Amino acid sequence: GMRRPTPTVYVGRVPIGGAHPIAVQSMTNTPTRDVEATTAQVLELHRAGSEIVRLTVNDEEAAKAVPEIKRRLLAEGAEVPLVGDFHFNGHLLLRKYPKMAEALDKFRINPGTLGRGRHKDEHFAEMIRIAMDLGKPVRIGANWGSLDPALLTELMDRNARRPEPKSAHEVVLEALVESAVRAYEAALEMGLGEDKLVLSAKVSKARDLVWVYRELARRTQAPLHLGLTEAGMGVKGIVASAAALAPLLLEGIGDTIRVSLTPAPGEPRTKEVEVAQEILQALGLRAFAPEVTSCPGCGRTTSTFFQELAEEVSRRLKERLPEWRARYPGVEELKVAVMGCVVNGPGESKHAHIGISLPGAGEEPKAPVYADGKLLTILKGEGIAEEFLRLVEDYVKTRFAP
Amino acid sequence: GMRRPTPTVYVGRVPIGGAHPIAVQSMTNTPTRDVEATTAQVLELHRAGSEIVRLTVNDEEAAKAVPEIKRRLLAEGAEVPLVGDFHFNGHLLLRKYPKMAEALDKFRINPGTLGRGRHKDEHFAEMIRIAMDLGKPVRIGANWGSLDPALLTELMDRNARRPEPKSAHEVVLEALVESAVRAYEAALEMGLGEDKLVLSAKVSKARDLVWVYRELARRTQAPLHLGLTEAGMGVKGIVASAAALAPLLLEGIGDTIRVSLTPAPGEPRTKEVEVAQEILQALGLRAFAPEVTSCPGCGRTTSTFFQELAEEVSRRLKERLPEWRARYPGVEELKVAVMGCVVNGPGESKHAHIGISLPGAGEEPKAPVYADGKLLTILKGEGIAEEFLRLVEDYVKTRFAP
Ligand SMILES: C[C+](CO)[C@H](O)COP(=O)(O)OP(=O)(O)O
Ligand SMILES: C[C+](CO)[C@H](O)COP(=O)(O)OP(=O)(O)O
Ligand code: SF4
Ligand code: SF4
Repeated sequence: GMRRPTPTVYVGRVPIGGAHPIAVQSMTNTPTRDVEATTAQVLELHRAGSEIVRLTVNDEEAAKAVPEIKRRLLAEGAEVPLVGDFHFNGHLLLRKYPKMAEALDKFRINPGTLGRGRHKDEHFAEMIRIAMDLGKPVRIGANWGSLDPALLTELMDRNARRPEPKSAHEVVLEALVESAVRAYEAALEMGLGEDKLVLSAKVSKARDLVWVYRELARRTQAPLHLGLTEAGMGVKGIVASAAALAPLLLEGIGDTIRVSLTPAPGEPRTKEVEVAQEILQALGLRAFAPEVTSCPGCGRTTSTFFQELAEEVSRRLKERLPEWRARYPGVEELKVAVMGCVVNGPGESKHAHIGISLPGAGEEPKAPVYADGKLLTILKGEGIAEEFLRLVEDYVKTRFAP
Repeated sequence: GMRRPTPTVYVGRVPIGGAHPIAVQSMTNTPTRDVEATTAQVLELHRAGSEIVRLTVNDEEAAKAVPEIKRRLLAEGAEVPLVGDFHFNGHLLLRKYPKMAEALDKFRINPGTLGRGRHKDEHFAEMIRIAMDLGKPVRIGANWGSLDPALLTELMDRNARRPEPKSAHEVVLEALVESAVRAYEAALEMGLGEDKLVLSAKVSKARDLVWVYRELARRTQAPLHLGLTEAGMGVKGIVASAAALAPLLLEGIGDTIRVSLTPAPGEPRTKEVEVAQEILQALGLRAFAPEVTSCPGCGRTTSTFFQELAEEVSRRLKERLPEWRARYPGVEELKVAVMGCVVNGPGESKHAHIGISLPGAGEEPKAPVYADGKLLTILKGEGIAEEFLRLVEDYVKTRFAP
C-alpha cells in the first residue's frame, strides 16, 4: 500500500510525515496548572505508547506550569514531545510566557478560536511569528465544533449561487476544509517552513471525516493529524474511531493519529493509546505487540477451555513483552493462533507464526501445534496450556534471535 | 454513498441484497444437540438485534435437535431465520434428516470442507440438489482457514509461470476468491437461483479482507456476507473487525455482516451483535439506537461531572429505548451531545439534535443547551443532569411524534 508523500516535520525528536511510522498521540485530562498530576499523566501516556503528548495551555497558571513539567520530564530522560493546545488567548500566553513557548515542542492553533473578524488575522500572525522565532512546528487544527462563522457564511453564499446548491451539511464540510487550507497557505506565505506545519480538520461522523481528509490530502502537501473528534464513550467510541480512520489509513492518508474517547468515570486515560495502537496494527501499518488470532468458538467447541486458553495465551504474551522487546528484535510482529476445532484450526494456525488447533466435537482428544506453516508437535492431556506457552517461548527465541 | 446492486435473497422473512438494509447476524456457541440451551441463546441473540442466527449442524445429534429448536422458536412468534453451518458431512446430514433440512432457513456450505478430490464435486452437488428441492437459499462460504488444497496448488502453478510471480500470500488470496467464484458458478449452472445464493470469502487480516471482497464484488453478482474471520478477543477483536469492514461498507460492498469475536470467559455471546450494530451505525448505514457524542475531556474540563454526565445520559437513553421505539417512530436516529467546555461545546451541540455544553475552566457556571441547531435554554446549579434528561425526553416527544 502506498503512503502519501509529505515533508518531514519533527515534533521534538519524533519525525512525522510520509517517510516515517504513523505516530500515536494522546492528550492529558489533568489541570495543566497541577504540575505533579500532569507530569505523572504525561509519563503514564508515554509509557503506554503515546509518542507525542498534548496538553491544554488554557490560562496563565497553565502557561506558568509548562516549563516545570518539561524540566521534570527531561530529568528522567523522558524525551516525549509536548504539544500545547491553545484557544482564544494563545497569542497572549505565548507573548507573556516565553519560557512556556520555548518548553513546548509544538503549538496547536485552531483557526476558529482565534477571535472575531479582524482580530483573527492578527492573533494568527502573532502565534506564527513566535513559532518562527523559536523554530517550533505548528498544527493548524480545525474542528467542526469551532468553525469560523465568517468563512461559513462565505461558503453558504457561494453555495446558494450554484445551479444545484448542496446541502447545509455539505457546505459545513466545505468550510471546515477551506478553513484549514486557507490558514495553511497563510502560514506558508508568512514564511513558516513546510517542515514546520501539520494540518487537521476533524468532524465527529466517520463518513464525513473520510470526505474531509481526502480533500485535505489533495489540496495540501502537509503531514496530516487524523482523528475522529468527540467519538464518545465505550464500545461506540472505539468502533467509530476505527471505522473512521481505516478507510483513510488504507488509502495512505494520515501521519499521526489521536483517538478521541470519553473515559468512563474511573477508566484510565491510556485506553485511547491502546485503541490507536490497535487500529494501526490491525491495518498492518505498525507492530506494537504480539497478537492472538482466535475463532469465536461455536457448538463444535468442546468446552470453556478454548476461551480460557485464548485468554491465557494473550495474558502471557502481555507479561513477556517488556523482556522480549529487549532481547528479541522484531518480536512485535509475532502472530499466535488459538483455534477451537479442525474446521479452521490447522489452516489458520499455519498462517500464524505459531498456533494450536484444539480438538472439537467428534475429534480425538489431541491438539496439533503448527509453526512456520508446518506441524511442530501434537499435544494431549493436562497442561496443554503450559506446554503450548513453552513452545511459543522456544519459537520466539529462535525466530527473533538477534 | 452507492450500494452495490444485487438480487434479493430471502433468508426466512429477512431480505438481503442491495435494495435492503444490511443485516446483522451472529452464531450460537452452545452445543446444538442441547435444545434448551440453543433455543435460549438464539432468542437472546435475536433480542439483542441478530436478524439472522447461525448454528452449527455438525453431527447426527445436532441434526435431530434442529426441528425442535425451530418449533420452539415459532411457538413464541420468534421468526428469526436459522442458518445451518455444515462441514465434512453436510451431504449425509441433509440426506438422512429431511426434517432438519426443512426446518433450516438457509444452508451454509464451505467449498474447502466438502471432502477430498473427486468426492468434493459430488458432495457439493448433493447439498445444492437438496436446497433446490426445498427452495432453500445457500451461502457458499470460503475461509482461508479451510482452503481447498487442490485449488491452491493450481493457482500456485499458474503463479509460477508468470513473468513476475506474486508472493505465496497473494496466491492464497487469489485461491480463496477463486474457490468462492468457481463454486458460485457451479451452483448457478446446476440451476440454483440467483435469488438463492449468498457468498463469503473470509480472511483474518483487515487489508487482505478488503482486497478479497473487492474481487468478489467485481467477479460476481451475489449478495455478500462480510466478516473478518477469527478477529480474536477484547479490544483487538473489536478494532480489527471495524477496521476491516469499514472500507468495504463505505464503498457499497456487503449485504449482511457477522463480527467474529472470541468471548472472554463469562462474556456474553451478544457482544458481537452490539459491535456489528455499532459498525453499521458509525458509518450511517443503519440506525439502531440513539447515540451520544462527547468530547474526551481535557484540562479545560472542570470536574469529574463531565464524565459522569456523559455516562448518565448514555445510560438513560438505553433505559428509555424499548418504550421510545414503540411510541416515537424514527427515534433510533437521535443524536445527543454532551460536551466539556466552550471550545467545541456549542458547535458540536448545534450539530446534534440536542446537546449540552458544560462550563469549563474560566467560564461562568452555566450550561447552554441547544436543540435543532439553536439555543434552547441555559442550565445552572444542582440537578443539571435531571434537567437535561427532561429536555431530551421533551425533545423526543415533539421531534419523533407519530
Ligand atoms: C481538544 C480539542 C480542541 O479542539 C477538542 O475539543 C477535542 O480533542 P480532539 O478530538 O483531538 O480534537 P482537536 O484536535 O482538539 O480539535
Ligand atoms: C464458523 C466457521 C466455519 O468456517 C468459523 O470457523 C468461524 O466463523 P466465521 O468467522 O464467521 O467464519 P465462517 O463464516 O464460519 O467461515
Ligand atoms: S474453528 Fe471450529 S470451533 Fe472455531 S468457530 Fe470455527 S467451526 Fe467453530
Ligand atoms: S471540548 Fe473542551 S473540554 Fe472537551 S476536549 Fe475539547 S477543549 Fe477539552
